[PDB]
Amino acid sequence: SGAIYVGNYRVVNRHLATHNDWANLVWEDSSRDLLVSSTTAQGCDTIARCDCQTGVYYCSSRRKHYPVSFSKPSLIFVEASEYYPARYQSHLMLAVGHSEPGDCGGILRCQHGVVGIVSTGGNGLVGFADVRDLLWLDEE
Ligand SMILES: Cc1cccc(N(C)C(=O)N2CC[C@H](C(N)=O)C2)c1
Ligand SMILES: [Zn+2]
Repeated sequence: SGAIYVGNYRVVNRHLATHNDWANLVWEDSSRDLLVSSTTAQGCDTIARCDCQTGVYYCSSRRKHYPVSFSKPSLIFVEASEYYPARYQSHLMLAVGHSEPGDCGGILRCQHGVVGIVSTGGNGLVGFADVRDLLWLDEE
């Protein structure tokens, strides 16, 4: 579990969105595993606006933050899970790092701010859903 809180937005994995998230929906995209809902209180996270390929992510199944090198956002094949059939997920970045199913939500960050959130993984891989292209998170 985990979310990004920027301005009056809450960014979560679409497959973990709550009823309150769907009832206060701003935007969702199944192909990216992302959903954004509105919040009453203002958040403290800042979104990175960069092309960094190194950063640090939070792994809840180890209670640790790990430095990682990650790929550029791309269209990657993902294997079936309890939440999605085997399919191509867009704007996904891969890194080598421990990950387990309930780690989705953990933040990946660089020197500029939040880069994305854990969305996939397994066998020593960890996949991140990128948010750096969502410029509208910075306003209104
Ligand atoms: C972090 C982790 C570790 C091992 C496996 C995973 N996967 C395979 C997983 O639970 N899902 C559920 C939906 C997600 C997706 N974005 O398609 C894939 C994640
Ligand atoms: Zn950066």
